[PDB]
Amino acid sequence: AAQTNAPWGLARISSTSPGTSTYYYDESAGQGSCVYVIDTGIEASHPEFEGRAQMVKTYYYSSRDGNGHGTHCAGTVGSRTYGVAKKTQLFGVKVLDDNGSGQYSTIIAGMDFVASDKNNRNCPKGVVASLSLGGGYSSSVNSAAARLQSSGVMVAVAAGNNNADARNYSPASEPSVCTVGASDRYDRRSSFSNYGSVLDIFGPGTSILSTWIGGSTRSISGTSMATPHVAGLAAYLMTLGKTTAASACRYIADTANKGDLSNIPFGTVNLLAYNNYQA
Repeated sequence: AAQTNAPWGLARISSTSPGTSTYYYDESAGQGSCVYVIDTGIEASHPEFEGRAQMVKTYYYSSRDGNGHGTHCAGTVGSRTYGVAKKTQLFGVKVLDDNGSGQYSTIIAGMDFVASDKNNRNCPKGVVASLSLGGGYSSSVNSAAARLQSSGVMVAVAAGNNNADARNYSPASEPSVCTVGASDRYDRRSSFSNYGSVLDIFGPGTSILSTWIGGSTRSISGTSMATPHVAGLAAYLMTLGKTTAASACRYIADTANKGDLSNIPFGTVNLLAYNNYQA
């Protein structure tokens, strides 16, 4: 399948080269997979979600996304126009308040929730969780992410936006999850992206167009925008049967575009998420 005039990051994930504008992907499109977006919520009513999104949990007075961040991230996973996996099911877990903030104990509860809740959902092609969030190092937060991954969920987490080594941030620093850095449309490391040995992969993160609250769209930047590219890619590849939740980070790294990014510090992988789709 080909989507013309796609956001640059979608085109990038299906290309061996920067500078193109059409996204190519197998029409299965993540059907039968599920992606949890653990964030500020999801505006499931947005026409871009086509009924495939729903809120499943909140720790606040509403399940609505009063911020936009979680809606944007969910859009990059699975919206019709802005998403990688255009037929996946999206499940929102609101662990962050409408200012984008949340306590670690709430974040941990939300990860444990997903590990159980997937047993209440139909996801025959597998389960992914996208965590576009983080703070300072916490062994408890890392352990929650490790348990979620161990339970059979492909956990993708943002590296962070400190232009620093991700070892000092959680859940970025958890070894067993997929830690995602950001790149720009010219194949540069995004200026804010964290780096380090703990990174597994980069994805598009500078100037990413996606859904926003109020039925709208906007372009924003962050490792929070790179993460859902990778989460959606995982869901897509799991529907294709190419990999599994336990192995998908490794598979994505094995099949990535290698050595194409600039300003990658020595000792950080130079790997850009790539679907290897051949029409």
